[PDB]
Amino acid sequence: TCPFYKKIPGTGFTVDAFQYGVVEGCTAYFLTHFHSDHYAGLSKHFTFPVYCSEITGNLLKNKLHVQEQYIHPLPLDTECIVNGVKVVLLDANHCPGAVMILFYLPNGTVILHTGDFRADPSMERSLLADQKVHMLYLDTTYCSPEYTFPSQQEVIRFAINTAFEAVTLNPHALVVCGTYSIGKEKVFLAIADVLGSKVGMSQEKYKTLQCLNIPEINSLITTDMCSSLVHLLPMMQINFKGLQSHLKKCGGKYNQILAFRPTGWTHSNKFTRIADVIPQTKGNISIYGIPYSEHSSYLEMKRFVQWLKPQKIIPTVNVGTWKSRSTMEKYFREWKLEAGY
Ligand code: NI
Repeated sequence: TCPFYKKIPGTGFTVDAFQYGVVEGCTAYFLTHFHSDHYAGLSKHFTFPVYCSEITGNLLKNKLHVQEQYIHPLPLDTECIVNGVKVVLLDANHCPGAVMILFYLPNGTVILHTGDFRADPSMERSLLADQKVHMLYLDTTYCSPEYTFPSQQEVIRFAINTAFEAVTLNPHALVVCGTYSIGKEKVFLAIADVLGSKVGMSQEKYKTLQCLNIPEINSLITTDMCSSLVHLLPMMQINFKGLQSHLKKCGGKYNQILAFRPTGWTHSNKFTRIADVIPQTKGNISIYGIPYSEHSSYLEMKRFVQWLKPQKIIPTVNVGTWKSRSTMEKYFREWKLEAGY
């Protein structure tokens, strides 16, 4: 049964609610982005209207085979009427095709659902500037002050410089990058660009990347592993065993692996600067864990919410424990008292 924080009152709408069968009263199912916790339940057998971005639509059609007749893509930054209700989709600064949704309810209330997002000051100059929001359904993944991490630009800077240095010292080194979902594509694209290489990958990951509307993509990626000195592998293989096994397959072309594991936040953030990060090393294999986040830091979240000044907040992450829900409510009340709304 569909939980309350996935229902939009005063409408026939749900958000990211595909794992509960037919939801009573739902005339339109919104999908914020193509991550499995959110799409859980869709397939070629689905027969209700799905509303989403163009990119998310490409992935539904090609990767899950949803029929064309049930896919409704909407452009961003554009006022659209759906089942007689005005909606707008906004870029969420999460993974490719991810959106936030603004709903303009027939009674006058305005609701923002963030989906998954990484708050940014540029959002303060979207169509959000122009009117008041009564309810915010908020991505609270990192809603606690311990959750600190650097900008995406600093993380990419560290990775480019690390890879370029290593391969210039040893032209026979291979770079490997872990992946398990869409998002974070800048990590492997930036490293391959500086090395003058295409990125090599499986047929299945190549198919996924072809759905993303990335400019000039055919110039950037390939299924021919032999021509490439940046390879992608499933995240589960990014360990000493998996990487040894991969180096064997390359036919004595390479004699060293340097690998990157993009994670979310980890506790080594509480002591160490991005500059000071060191790898795990066994022999000719080194593994770097780098904190490339596609969710708001606590400081970014707080800045956005204090700017938006919503009348009510409904968290969508960490909602399963009393302690979690209580903690998040305390922070919302500080932020409100500090800013005066
Ligand atoms: Ni996500």
